[PDB]
Amino acid sequence: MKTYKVAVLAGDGIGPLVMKEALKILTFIAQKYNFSFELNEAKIGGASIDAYGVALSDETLKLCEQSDAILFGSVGGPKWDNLPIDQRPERASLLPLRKHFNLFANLRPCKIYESLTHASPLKNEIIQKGVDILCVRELTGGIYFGKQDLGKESAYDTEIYTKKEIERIARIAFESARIRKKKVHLIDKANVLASSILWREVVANVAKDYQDINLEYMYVDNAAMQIVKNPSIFDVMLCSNLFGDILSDELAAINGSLGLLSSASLNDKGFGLYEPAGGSAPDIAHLNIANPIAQILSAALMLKYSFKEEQAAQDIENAISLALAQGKMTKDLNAKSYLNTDEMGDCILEILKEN
Amino acid sequence: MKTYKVAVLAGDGIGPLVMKEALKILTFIAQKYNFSFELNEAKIGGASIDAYGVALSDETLKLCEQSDAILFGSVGGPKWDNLPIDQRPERASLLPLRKHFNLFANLRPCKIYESLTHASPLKNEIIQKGVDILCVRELTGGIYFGKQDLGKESAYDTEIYTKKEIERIARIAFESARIRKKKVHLIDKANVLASSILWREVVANVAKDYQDINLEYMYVDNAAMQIVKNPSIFDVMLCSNLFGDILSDELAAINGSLGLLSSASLNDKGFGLYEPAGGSAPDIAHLNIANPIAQILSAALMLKYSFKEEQAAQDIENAISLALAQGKMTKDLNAKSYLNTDEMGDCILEILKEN
Repeated sequence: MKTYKVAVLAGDGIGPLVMKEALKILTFIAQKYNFSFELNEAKIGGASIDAYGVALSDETLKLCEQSDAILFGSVGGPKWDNLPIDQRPERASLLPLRKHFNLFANLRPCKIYESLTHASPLKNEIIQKGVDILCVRELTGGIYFGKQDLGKESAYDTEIYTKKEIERIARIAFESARIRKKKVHLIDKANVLASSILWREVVANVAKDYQDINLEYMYVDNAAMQIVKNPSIFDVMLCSNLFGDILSDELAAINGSLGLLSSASLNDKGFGLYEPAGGSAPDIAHLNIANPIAQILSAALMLKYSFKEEQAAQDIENAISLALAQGKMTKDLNAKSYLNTDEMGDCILEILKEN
Repeated sequence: MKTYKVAVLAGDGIGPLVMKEALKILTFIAQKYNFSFELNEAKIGGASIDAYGVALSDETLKLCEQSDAILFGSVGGPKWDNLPIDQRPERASLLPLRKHFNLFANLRPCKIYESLTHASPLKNEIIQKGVDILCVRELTGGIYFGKQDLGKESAYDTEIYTKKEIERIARIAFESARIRKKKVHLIDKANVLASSILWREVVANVAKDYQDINLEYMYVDNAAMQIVKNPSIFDVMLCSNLFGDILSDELAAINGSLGLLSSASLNDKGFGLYEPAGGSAPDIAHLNIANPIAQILSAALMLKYSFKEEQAAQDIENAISLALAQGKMTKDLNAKSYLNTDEMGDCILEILKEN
């Protein structure tokens, strides 16, 4: 009986709330496909600062190194916002976990359920053409980490990429498109940036190994228009760290349902950190209304990309698809009639049992 | 009788078509407020390549240096796309005119007429909160012009800004907000970029001279969400070259009516290049349906920012406001019933005479 070790870092605010549902779902589907989890809980972020004085402790970091994946909640809150900037929960948890496990690829899905057309800020006619996009963002390179300097009269940052960096994120994009609708858009600014011309060179060469995939190119400025005017053309969108950061946020916006958005941050060895894309939501941390679907979908991405448990993952995604299409939703999705956090989780679990 | 010298560079495709209307409007309002134009036509872009072998000639550059403003159409087209990249009409016309007259400030309005709510890709409810935004983009600095290198295995570009660069674009933003709704958002990425931290420093210090103005800060990624979810909060948005480039395009997209969008590119001495924000539109260059309003609005911006003819400008903007609200529109605005390019111009001119 194969056992998967998960480091569960629920974090702050709604984190521990939504996590409870994700673990309920994981424990069930584990048992249904006859594998087991060792779900190992540790403090991260605000909770860790209150306990150990640091957002990320050595004991938590060691647990992560001993695990196969990190299932991650949300970190941050007003209690901890008077700390110096570099010690705040968000900054001091995630950046070091990414560097330390070499999490260079960030995968952000944007698939708008037919049920939730109305929640998008785009007119329904644009959304009805069908929106199912995977943003693949290079996560540890580029301008955020290049040589920088802050002067009294002059300051600079450097957008630097190596071939190796570009290749490894490009492959994950091509691998993804191969089992989706066979299309990658590379988003860059190749009309003016040297780094972008390299991107094109290295990605055109990776594309030669993937004859099933149609590779297209689009400047970041045109992409920003396109995500609003006609997002149905995208399948997989491959972006640098900065352009992906900007455009995954725009995607989150046209999607409409923040509580549904998931995220995977992966290395090249099957290891990943999986989390809701939305933050800690302190406004509602004291209530029982947080949408747990993001976190649950994150757990499904975990199942796929780290444990190669594709049926388990697909069950969980189907069950959320069905629950929504039956009108069973949390407050952020339907203001007038809604389930509480634990009822939604229970609804999903109920749905999974019938199969 | 004061005379204003204009260099008219109509360019390619629909350029010379829409320009004809703008000159009809300019000649009239000139005469109504008892000043005169010397409207001096020269070739730029495709037309200039066909005539002189270069997109920008010395004779055209000299005309521009002898003028008070450049009224500019659109450049580019498929005929000229087999030229080496650096010689193509767009690249070889505008970048050198900007460098040469030090056009560091790009002003792009995004004001959605009540008439044209429907044309926006955002749901009407979001647009009805009222969208009236001026994007002020630094135009000659930043990563597009910093130190760069293209290697076999490694490539880089440098986002560099000086205090002087930041101050001069910040002032134009503050001056603009002072006669609008008293709000500037600085858009940056100050959580990770040194250049962005300078931006904040220099702009907070410029803001001290403008106690009427509320200065707010927002990261470029949040702005991209905000332009889709709730664009009504923006008044003046101040951006670096790259962030402004991306976000002016997103604004153009939520606006919905490309043929209405204008652009001013200014130095600190009252000199500017004024143009429709949209390109040369080769698909329709051979027809009589191009929307001339962008170009006409560009001429109004010219009147304001270069000639301090505010009443003249306001007449022209009012006349377009009224024409649209009376349903008088070109094809791109109303597919079923529409005016031709010259009727639209005539309609606008007709409207101006009544006042």
